[PDB]
Amino acid sequence: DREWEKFKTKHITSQSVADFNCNRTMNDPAYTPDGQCKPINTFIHSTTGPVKEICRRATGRVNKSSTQQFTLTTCKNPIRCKYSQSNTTNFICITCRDNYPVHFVKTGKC
Ligand SMILES: *[C@@H]1O[C@H](CO)[C@@H](O[C@@H]2O[C@H](CO)[C@@H](O)[C@H](O)[C@H]2NC(C)=O)[C@H](O)[C@H]1NC(C)=O
Repeated sequence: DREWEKFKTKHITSQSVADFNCNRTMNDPAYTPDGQCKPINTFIHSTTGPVKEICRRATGRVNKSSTQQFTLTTCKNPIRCKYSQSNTTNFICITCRDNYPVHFVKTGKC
């Protein structure tokens, strides 16, 4: 699924919180479908399956809150494409297209 693939690329990372570097990834064409050096993005430190599970009971395009918490790195406030980095554990709010996550809405419950 195209939308799912884009979501995984843009928001899911197999990197650890410590090894993750916003300055690197926010400017890495391999993980920036909507373009590099964007103002803000949140990365989910997890295997893809648990994230897809968030949409297991969703029908149509609808926002869903995850029932489990994930480790999240948010890259923001760039200055010449160099970012401030923050990490938190929280639930996430995403838009599902049936069983596929397609858009990251916000950190925490919807
Ligand atoms: C990504 O770039 C930012 C901005 O250069 C780094 O944060 C700065 O780090 C220096 C030390 O190297 C500090 O003196 C500045 O005060 C920091 N600025 C901000 C806005 O925090 C950030 O550490 C870099 N990311 C990584 C993983 O090294």
